[PDB]
Amino acid sequence: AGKKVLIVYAHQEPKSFNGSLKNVAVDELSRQGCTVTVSDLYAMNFEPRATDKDITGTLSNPEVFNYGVETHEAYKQRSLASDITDEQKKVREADLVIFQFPLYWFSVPAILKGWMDRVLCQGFAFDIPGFYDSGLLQGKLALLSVTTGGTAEMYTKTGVNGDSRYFLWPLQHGTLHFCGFKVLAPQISFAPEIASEEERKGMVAAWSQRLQTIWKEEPIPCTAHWHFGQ
Amino acid sequence: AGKKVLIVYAHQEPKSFNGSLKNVAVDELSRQGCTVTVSDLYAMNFEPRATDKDITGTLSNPEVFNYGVETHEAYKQRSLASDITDEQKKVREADLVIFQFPLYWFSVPAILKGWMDRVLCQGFAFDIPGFYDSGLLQGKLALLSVTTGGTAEMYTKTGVNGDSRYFLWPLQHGTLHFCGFKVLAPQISFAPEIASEEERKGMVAAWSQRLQTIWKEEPIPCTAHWHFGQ
Ligand SMILES: Cc1cc2nc3c(=O)[nH]c(=O)nc-3n(C[C@H](O)[C@H](O)[C@H](O)COP(=O)(O)OP(=O)(O)OC[C@H]3O[C@@H](n4cnc5c(N)ncnc54)[C@H](O)[C@@H]3O)c2cc1C
Ligand SMILES: Cc1cc2nc3c(=O)[nH]c(=O)nc-3n(C[C@H](O)[C@H](O)[C@H](O)COP(=O)(O)OP(=O)(O)OC[C@H]3O[C@@H](n4cnc5c(N)ncnc54)[C@H](O)[C@@H]3O)c2cc1C
Ligand SMILES: CN(C)c1nc2c(Br)c(Br)c(Br)c(Br)c2[nH]1
Ligand SMILES: CN(C)c1nc2c(Br)c(Br)c(Br)c(Br)c2[nH]1
Ligand SMILES: [Zn+2]
Ligand SMILES: [Zn+2]
Repeated sequence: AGKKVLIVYAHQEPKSFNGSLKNVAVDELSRQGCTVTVSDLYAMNFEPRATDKDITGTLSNPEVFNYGVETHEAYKQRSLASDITDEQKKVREADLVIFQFPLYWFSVPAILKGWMDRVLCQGFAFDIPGFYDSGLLQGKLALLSVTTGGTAEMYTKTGVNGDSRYFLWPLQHGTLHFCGFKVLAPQISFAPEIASEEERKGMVAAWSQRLQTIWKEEPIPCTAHWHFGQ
Repeated sequence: AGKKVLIVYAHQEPKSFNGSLKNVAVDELSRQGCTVTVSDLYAMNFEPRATDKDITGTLSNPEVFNYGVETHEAYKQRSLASDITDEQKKVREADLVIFQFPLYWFSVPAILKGWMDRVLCQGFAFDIPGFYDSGLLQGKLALLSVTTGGTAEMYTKTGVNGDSRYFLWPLQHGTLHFCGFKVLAPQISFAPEIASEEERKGMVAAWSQRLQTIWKEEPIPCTAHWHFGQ
């Protein structure tokens, strides 16, 4: 009772399959009585580039620009750009962060990569200490809901693309785990464009139905063994 | 027949360790008599977002925007935004493409992700069919020159980050190999921020040194086994 969800959504088209997955997430979580917020990156024209614009006022060292340093200091000094801080407030308040995106080059689209780069700064998402199991967003759940062009068969250990778990590593382990998230099993909706309409509805319904019991879920063991082992 | 090299460079600060590695590449490849071009993405204010601004002509379906479909058709029609085709010309003429970047979240900075997303469109970099070993950039070489915050020890199988090769998969296999590139072994310069002055210049000289014999190298076998063992 009282769970808060942030959906970070990265697709250009409301009528897309990604749009539909985001919308049933909103519908079903709202129905449950959850607090729901959506960051529609393309609609926000979210800035992906890590630049000195991300620090307002006076730079900690305006002769040699070091993004990591400058943003760490700016966070501690409440001097980050407001597009970034707006996102951090949403994340701070959320118990669950769902990312909804089409797979671009075995990864997130650049606009969402930019969100990760700029929003998850040191002092906010991680520090020394406080990473992996002890990262600063510990307590929070994160979940990747990804759509692919490639079929499930292509994403097997012997398929052309390798196991889908292989490309999850930088996202689930290198990013989410690192910051302290417990990582819920990814939702992977394989090749909607190729699948039939029965199959497509089946995937949307799978997602809607999964959302019904999302708060009862055990998070994966976010390990090398999980991603690459047998 | 002499060689042409494109360096796609992604760092905000000319005096950075990445800047030094980039300039050493230019110096040494130039010294050899190679033709050298550098895409300095931050200096170019390179657009990372995949949006409908990337097509200028009549859309194939203006009611439901599909980025992949519209960019493929626009490539064939020659109605892609000019910043995209400017990059394509550089890649088309290159024998070797070197990517110089700091590791951001086990991956490329978003501005460089955007270059991959927007530049390597269907029809130019791959076709269906016409991918992986049949990719359209076959005959070309690619090399990732990466700098990390993490130490080499952290990037081992039993280290907290897992092996360094693990995070290369989406880039080397999912992107470069997919487009037909043969992939030269990565240059990873670990933890320059932690390093001593000597170790720093030693990492820069090691890269310069490698480049002296780059045209003698064979590519890696860009397979699951190379990346993950088993
Ligand atoms: C730059 C780029 C890089 C890419 N790299 C990769 C890669 O590395 N690997 C890979 O596998 N793929 C890759 N892709 C392909 C991409 O992942 C897929 O095209 C994308 O995931 C498809 O999702 P979508 O939301 O755009 O589908 P859509 O085309 O928008 O939807 C598919 C169909 O489902 C229909 N639909 C929508 N809503 C519903 C609903 N509620 N119920 C039933 N049907 C519905 C739509 O109308 C549509 O006809 C890449 C694509 C691009 C553009
Ligand atoms: C958003 C973000 C996400 C990140 N995610 C990760 C991650 O997932 N994993 C990870 O391991 N790291 C990560 N990092 C860390 C990042 O990879 C490192 O900070 C970066 O790789 C260091 O490279 P640099 O060029 O900025 O180093 P610099 O700070 O520019 O270089 C270090 C030192 O080298 C000196 N130097 C420059 N040129 C020379 C020279 N020619 N000779 C000697 N010394 C020289 C510089 O003056 C400086 O003092 C992340 C950083 C950011 C900002
Ligand atoms: C639009 N569409 C059907 C589409 N675009 C794709 C791109 Br770009 C890549 Br890269 C891959 Br891999 C696949 Br599969 C794609 N499918
Ligand atoms: C600036 N600096 C030294 C720095 N910034 C880092 C970031 Br951001 C991440 Br995420 C990681 Br992981 C490491 Br290691 C980093 N080291
Ligand atoms: Zn993990
Ligand atoms: Zn490969």
